[PDB]
Amino acid sequence: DPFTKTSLYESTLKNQTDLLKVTQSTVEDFRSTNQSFTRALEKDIANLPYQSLITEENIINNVGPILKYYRHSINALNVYLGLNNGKVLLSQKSMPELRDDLDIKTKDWYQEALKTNDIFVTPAYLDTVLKQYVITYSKAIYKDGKIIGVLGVDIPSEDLQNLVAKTPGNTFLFDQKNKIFAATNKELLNPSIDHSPVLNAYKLNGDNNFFSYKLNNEERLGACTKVFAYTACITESADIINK
Ligand SMILES: N[C@@H](Cc1ccccc1)C(=O)O
Ligand SMILES: [Cl-]
Repeated sequence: DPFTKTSLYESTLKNQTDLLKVTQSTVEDFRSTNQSFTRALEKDIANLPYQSLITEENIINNVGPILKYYRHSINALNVYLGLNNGKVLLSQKSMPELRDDLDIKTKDWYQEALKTNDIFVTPAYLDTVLKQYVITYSKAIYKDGKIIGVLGVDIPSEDLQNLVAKTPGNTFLFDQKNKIFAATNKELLNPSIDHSPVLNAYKLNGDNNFFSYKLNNEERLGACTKVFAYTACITESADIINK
């Protein structure tokens, strides 16, 4: 009876929407926690006297311990401060050293931090120091309007993947390039899987709008929404309304 089918559709739409939102919140909370951490670190560095900032040896001895404590506190992969002379004070998982051989001005995390007064968040990429995929939070640190350097904080992208995977629902994230990034169902990360139907249904319907689509001649229901540069989606079988 159409009344009963409508009731099932509305119920499942509510559940799946709710679960999509949980995945959205997971991504949001991950980012905001790492931004707050980065901002705190910025503040602690900039609150040092200038004397503690204006020689490289003072950077090593005064900023180094701060990088290291902060790194430990959140279990970050790397925490670093890059200077306009090309040197970088690097605290890496494994005494922070001032490294001259790391080409920092070619890095997006460095370049882009100088172009905004906000924290800059990179897409995930392979860290060259420890060769893990990371999300980098970078921030140009200023004291009295004077640049000190660019702070960077590397968090393993696996951390976010793991958080998403734990969420209820058949939820998943695409990155910026509409490549699959995270999923509750590990099998969805099989890289040969096409996601055109979901993506095309999302493009036709827009954020948070529940849609029907087909997989192997069978009906499925889903919704997607933008979360930062990611696309979060949920999908389920349509059996709940049909059977
Ligand atoms: N994850 C950073 C690590 C790094 C810091 C400082 C200099 C060089 C590299 C990167 O790969 O760019
Ligand atoms: Cl993030």
